Amino acid sequence: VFRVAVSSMISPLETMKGYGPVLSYIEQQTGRKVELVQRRTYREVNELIRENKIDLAFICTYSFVEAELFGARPVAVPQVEGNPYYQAVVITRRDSGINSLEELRNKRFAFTDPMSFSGHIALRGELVKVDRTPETFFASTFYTYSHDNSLRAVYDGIVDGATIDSLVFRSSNILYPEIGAALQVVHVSPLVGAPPVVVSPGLSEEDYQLIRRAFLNMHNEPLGKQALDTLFIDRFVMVNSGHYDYIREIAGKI
Repeated sequence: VFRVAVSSMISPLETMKGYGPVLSYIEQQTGRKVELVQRRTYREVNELIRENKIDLAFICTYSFVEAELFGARPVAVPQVEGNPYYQAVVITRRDSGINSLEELRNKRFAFTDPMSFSGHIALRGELVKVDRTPETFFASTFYTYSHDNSLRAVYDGIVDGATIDSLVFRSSNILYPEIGAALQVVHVSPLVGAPPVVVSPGLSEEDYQLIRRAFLNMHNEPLGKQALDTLFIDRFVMVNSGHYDYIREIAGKI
């Protein structure tokens, strides 16, 4: 059995963003039965990787910085419009009268996961530049553990702003026209490498090299093209560890 970990509450069978076809592609290319190992938090997934309880993991960019150091081996990174990179976007309602990050001082703010770059760490990085923390900048903060729920909370006026994954913002806009319609990007982070796919430290070298070829050729296989449409990406390309140097810089400054 081939164990694939995701940090996501999205079902592989979801009508809208179901990634089941990604799992079918991995079955076809590895000739293994795939077992999905789904967890709410990034920390749970990194612990599974650290303990070799899984074979393959879709992890986040901050999680990767930590996971690389305990031997997680990089497979590939998604590419959208020729770009294997993304950024944090700070989102408000167009009708909020909140048109910049400075206008979110003393407002309610949503994070996703404490270990998310686009959902937490990027924004903590921006606030270092004005010598603040989220605790002394915003009126309140919250962890949604969901880029989609952070989006919905800004939409409903539950929070005044949120920081989310630019790729989720893009995909959300394709699936839910209201998002592009009612929400605005008021601030962005620096660019970093997109969220990578890794194997466990323990996975055999033979299996690792098989998976690497499967991901880097996904755009060449009909079931692979189906999988890429469910993930809203063009293809996978090789990981460049240097593309996460900014995340490493933020981490040191806390």
